[PDB]
Amino acid sequence: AWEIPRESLRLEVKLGQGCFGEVWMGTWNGTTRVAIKTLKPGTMSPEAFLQEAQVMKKLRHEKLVQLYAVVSEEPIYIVTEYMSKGSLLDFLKGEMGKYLRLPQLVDMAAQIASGMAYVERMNYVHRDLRAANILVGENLVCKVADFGLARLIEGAKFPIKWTAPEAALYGRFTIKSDVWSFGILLTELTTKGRVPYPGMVNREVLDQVERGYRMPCPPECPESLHDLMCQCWRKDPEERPTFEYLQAFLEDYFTSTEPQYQPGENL
Ligand SMILES: Nc1ncnc2c1ncn2[C@@H]1O[C@H](COP(=O)(O)[C@H](F)P(=O)(O)OP(=O)(O)O)[C@@H](O)[C@H]1O
Ligand SMILES: [Mg+2]
Repeated sequence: AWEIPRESLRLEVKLGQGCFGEVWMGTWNGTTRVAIKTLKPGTMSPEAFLQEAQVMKKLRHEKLVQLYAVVSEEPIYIVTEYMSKGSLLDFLKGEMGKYLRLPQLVDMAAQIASGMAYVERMNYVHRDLRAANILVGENLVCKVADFGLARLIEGAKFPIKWTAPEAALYGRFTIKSDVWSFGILLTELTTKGRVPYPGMVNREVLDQVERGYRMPCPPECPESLHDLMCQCWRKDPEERPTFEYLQAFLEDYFTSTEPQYQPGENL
């Protein structure tokens, strides 16, 4: 139904590759430039590879990478919208990361919060919210991507440095655990793509997170923004803010929260 013929595609350029299979740029019906999330020959079972595409079928928002089409047999493809600027993580680390200041970074955060607020309304969980799974387009447009672990509320593993403790420990994945991940994402944005918890290996991470350790306010980051991070990192998942709140907060940030912001050397 979302199905198309392999005829219609043509995989041109190989952009990355991620161990569950491959990702190419390409065209579709000749007319349209697309991205094609493929699979090298039988990696992970074809139908658990199917269900990222079904998650993407039910979801549609301007701040989510739009599904275009699917090819449900072999070799499988997942045809999606193409984002010219690649992953947010590489963008922050790369050449353009120098020039990004807090107003640009907060606006990127606002967009991501907007996309997740939609996920919130639709009663889904992403379970893998991080800068590496955000895609940038033209005009600094940011969209949430990679719904391989996304599921309706009622495989592989999970990066502990981005995962809420209750989810990493007891498998309790909610929209509130995604809120935790968003808070971690905010540190990625404000540190130009640096790995969270510097010098801390994976379960030094959780054991400290369980003693109540939280990442400190990044250099040149306003404390009001670090306060927002800390709210996203509250031990009780239910004390955590909504993405609806986060979106409005970030959209209005430089008028309501930091009206006297002045540019620094990095932020
Ligand atoms: N819609 C799009 N427009 C433009 N570029 C896109 C794009 N989608 C992906 N890329 C690009 O494909 C690369 C390799 O896949 P990745 O490193 O992302 C990982 F594998 P991915 O998480 O996709 O694989 P998997 O974990 O198996 O789902 C990434 O660097 C990403 O920028
Ligand atoms: Mg990815």
